[PDB]
Amino acid sequence: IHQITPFLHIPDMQEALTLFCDTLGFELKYRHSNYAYLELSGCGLRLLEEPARVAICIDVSDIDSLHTKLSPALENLPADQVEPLKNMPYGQREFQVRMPDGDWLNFTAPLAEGHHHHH
Amino acid sequence: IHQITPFLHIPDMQEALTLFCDTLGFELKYRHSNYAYLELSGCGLRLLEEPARVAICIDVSDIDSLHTKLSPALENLPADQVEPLKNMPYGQREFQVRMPDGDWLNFTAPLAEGHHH
Repeated sequence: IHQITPFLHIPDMQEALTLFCDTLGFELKYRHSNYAYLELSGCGLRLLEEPARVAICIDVSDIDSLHTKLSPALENLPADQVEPLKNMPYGQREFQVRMPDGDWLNFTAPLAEGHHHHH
Repeated sequence: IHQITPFLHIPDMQEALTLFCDTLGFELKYRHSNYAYLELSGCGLRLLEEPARVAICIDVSDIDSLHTKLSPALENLPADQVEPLKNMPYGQREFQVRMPDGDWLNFTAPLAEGHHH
């Protein structure tokens, strides 16, 4: 378990970057399409431009061992409040759980051997 | 800058603790009234029961030096989108900034020297 990042959904990426980067000092680390990943002294923050959604993303190593550890408990959640492990197009393996406020939580790890790794 | 914690506002504390602690593995570290602070492998997550607000809390040390460094840029933000440094009755010194999604962000730190911790 590396870090817990809020995943914000904002209307204008440039305005968001103006606040978080230029005003608050966040460093823009990675960007693809309408997605952005920032860090303030190492702590991550995810942004998605949007002119239920994922509000939290938990970065981890070996998401399979974590998923197995949590499996028995995840089996007790309403079927529509949990998603199975899935290799995503953007280079991350992840699974989802719905939170009490209605938004979703993501567990995510970069793909290991045998896959294209995005920088 | 120690961590960036999401600050969730949930319908029922017990139901939320069951999910995060019992199902996902988080540890409850402090609770008071409708507020709770948990950690997963040392990573923070804050909760508030509510049967626009702060959705992000950034835990820091020496928040006074940080405020000074951000001050010039904070001065260019709409007046109603920024709050000055202020000591809170709940043991933290914080300042706030409104985010592009309408919710707020907190920079917070426990009172330094001279205070009961």
